[PDB]
Amino acid sequence: XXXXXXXXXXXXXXXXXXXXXXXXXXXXXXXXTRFYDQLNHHIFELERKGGILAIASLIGVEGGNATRIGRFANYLRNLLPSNDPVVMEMASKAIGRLAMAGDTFTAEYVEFEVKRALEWLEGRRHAAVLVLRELAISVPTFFFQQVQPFFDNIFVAVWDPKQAIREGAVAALRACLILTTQRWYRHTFEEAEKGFDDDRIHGALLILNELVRISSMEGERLREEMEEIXXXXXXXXXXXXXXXXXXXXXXXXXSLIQMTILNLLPRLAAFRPTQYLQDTMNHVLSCVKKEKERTAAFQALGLLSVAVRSEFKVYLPRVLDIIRAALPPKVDATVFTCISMLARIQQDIKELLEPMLAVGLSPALTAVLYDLSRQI
Repeated sequence: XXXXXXXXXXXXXXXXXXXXXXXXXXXXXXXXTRFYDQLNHHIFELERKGGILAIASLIGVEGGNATRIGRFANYLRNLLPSNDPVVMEMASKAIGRLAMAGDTFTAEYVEFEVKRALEWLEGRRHAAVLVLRELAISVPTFFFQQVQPFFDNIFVAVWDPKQAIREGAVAALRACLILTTQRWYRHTFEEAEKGFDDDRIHGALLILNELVRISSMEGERLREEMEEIXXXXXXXXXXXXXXXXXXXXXXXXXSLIQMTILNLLPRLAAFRPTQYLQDTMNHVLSCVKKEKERTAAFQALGLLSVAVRSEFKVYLPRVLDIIRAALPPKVDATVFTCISMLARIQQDIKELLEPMLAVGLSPALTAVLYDLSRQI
């Protein structure tokens, strides 16, 4: 009970590590209690990954009520202020599993974390974002109690000179603005467009991406399915002209900006579908030859083909020659995903089969060829 559990928990810190945390939950479901509190403290202070695996897994297993929240809150509150990568995001998941238990302390515990996150907003700044993102998923009600401080504090913290924050801080804006839609939009577009007028490019474009995508679910529902295999409408010409001017100018200026361009180009075209399309197609086709953007280039090209139906048919001979040249040598996991969305145009796919199958058996290929025969 005590000695054998402490030995198996030591192996989690030192595939097999997550299995011991799952086996500890299976053994704890059958059930001593004091030694598990000491065993969490033994692994905590030294290790931090194996300690989070022990604490977070036993929540929603044994039956932790009032005494368990007060103890384990102190461990999570110490990790978040300053930590390394990977350990930070696991510690933020440990908030979410504890916070969705449905106890009386949830009102106090969540609002303690949300209020302290606004003070910070770099291993400090990105931590507050991971707390706010994970609490928005797990606890929708008590996260809505501080929305006006949320939007105002984040537009100060986003524009600090960092890349790791820009990826996560827009995901906090994603988790917050989705809660507004189901139940602010002017304050997002006003403060974002002020920022555009290379640190002030790739962050603004990701913030504008949220306003295009939430306003029109038609853009995301094409993207969500292929992966498995008023406000924005008013300032459409203002947002589209600023992004197209930013994309056409910044061709080889500063990997990150080219990645955010290929995210927006299809989602802006899916909002409102020739000169905008012709400038898009020149940027997309040229990005395929270059590496880094080669994965995202076909993804944008696949989204654009479904949204823009008739006008894309002129650029079929250009795209299909690149696909016919890319496959013969055998990265290609995305190549198959976009050929399914290209049909979503029939006789040309018959010639595409003799290299497609010659690549080899992959989980992407047989997922595609099955869903290829469904639609056409």
